[PDB]
Amino acid sequence: EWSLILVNRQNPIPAQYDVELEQLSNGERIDIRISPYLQDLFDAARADGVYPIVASGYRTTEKQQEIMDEKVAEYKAKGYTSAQAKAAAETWVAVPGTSEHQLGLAVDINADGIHSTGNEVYRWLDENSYRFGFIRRYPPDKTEITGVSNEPWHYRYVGIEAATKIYHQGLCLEEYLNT
Ligand SMILES: [Zn+2]
Repeated sequence: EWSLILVNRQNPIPAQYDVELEQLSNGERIDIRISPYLQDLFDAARADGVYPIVASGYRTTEKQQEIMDEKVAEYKAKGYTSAQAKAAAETWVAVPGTSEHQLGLAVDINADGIHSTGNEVYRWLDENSYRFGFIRRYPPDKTEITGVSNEPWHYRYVGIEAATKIYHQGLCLEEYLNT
């Protein structure tokens, strides 16, 4: 049940949540408990000609604050007021303390580019990640529940058992944890 912890705008991360982190090959940090499942996920893809990379894993509070601030600045640079920019940014970037990147269980996956395209890696993960305990966290048809826009790059570890049941039923994490 530890891998089924929900962190949303409706469910802030507890400040008691300390994560045992290990450093990936690219310097990014993840929870040590998802490490072999993540390694298996990438070995699987590379066997099918898909070459994925971890663009973002664990993030400190200030790190999320930096990402939010730059996103806000983008909207302000395009005629949005402070309030409008922040409101528009919160739909893409999570408020510092509501991001599951602070859990260390979430990874932003991109293509390496030189072997696979962005489309190829995202579609392979869409139909294979569940077998290794990872789910496409923010579906385009579940944006009203997750409160987050379409992010085909964001994947969250929930465990093989949960991910399989989530994928087969076509639900998101919020719906799955709903009785
Ligand atoms: Zn993400």
